[PDB]
Amino acid sequence: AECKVTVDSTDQMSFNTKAIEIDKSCKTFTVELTHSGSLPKNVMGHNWVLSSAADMPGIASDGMAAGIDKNYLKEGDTRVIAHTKIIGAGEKDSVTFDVSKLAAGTDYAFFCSFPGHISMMKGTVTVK
Ligand SMILES: [Cu+2]
Repeated sequence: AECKVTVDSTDQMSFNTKAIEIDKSCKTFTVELTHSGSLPKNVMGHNWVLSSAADMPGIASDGMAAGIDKNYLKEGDTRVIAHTKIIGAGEKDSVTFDVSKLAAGTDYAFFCSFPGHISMMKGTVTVK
């Protein structure tokens, strides 16, 4: 529970947290994403994507065009540090990543890249 967090995403297009803090001693960290509700992934699907705050607009605009089978992220996009797949209600997915990819000086963010969700579904990730 030091190096893992669970974030829920809902039928009301929200994540249940706005800020995730990763302790510096973790070597790898896991984010587990759940989706309470009843709506299918092509109506209200959600993923969790991590990048520098500066790259977030570019990933989201390109991802919307990639389609649901590419999890609304451009294939092999080098700006994405880590991501889950798009999940619908009653499903779940995790992603584990190397904490030393998060370097000193830069500001990081998480968001959902499903079309239209980023206005409400985003926040900050800080290593502490
Ligand atoms: Cu979403």
